[PDB]
Amino acid sequence: AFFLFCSEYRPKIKGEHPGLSIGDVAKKLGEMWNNTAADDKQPYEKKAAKLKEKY
DNA sequence: CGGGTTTTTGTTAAGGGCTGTATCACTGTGTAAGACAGGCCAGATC
Repeated sequence: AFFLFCSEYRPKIKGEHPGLSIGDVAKKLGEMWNNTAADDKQPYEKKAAKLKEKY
């Protein structure tokens, strides 16, 4: 569920910060998705499951 | 025959670095195509 949350927060991260490296940005997004509650990634996980079922 | 427990792969998030082909202006160069100068007539004329 954290993968779709990271994918959805990547544009927010690029808007809040200019971005220096994709690796550090991805690490920070993963750390944030792990520190936040699991309910925050529920619609993201639902959209990921929908995209997996459609493809 | 069938779940439990355990042992291995995929997934997309991304701007990068790295490596493998595909292409692009360049000409040159081999090749059938189809035209053309004769060759060989059979018919018209004095």
